[PDB]
Amino acid sequence: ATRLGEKLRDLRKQRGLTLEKLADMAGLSKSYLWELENRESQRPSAEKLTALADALGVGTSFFLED
Repeated sequence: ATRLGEKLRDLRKQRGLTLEKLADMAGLSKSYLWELENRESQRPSAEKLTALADALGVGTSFFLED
């Protein structure tokens, strides 16, 4: 797995959101969000990082720091 993906999946599951729901919320495909959770990936774009962080109640810095 990966650090950004660990963080993203952990917070999503703690917020009670399915993969499909969080992807829909952030305007992402389900496969793209799965890739962020489970594969080495380019950092999400600033708008998508903002959407993901806001959906999960954390700062974008959560994903940008180690």
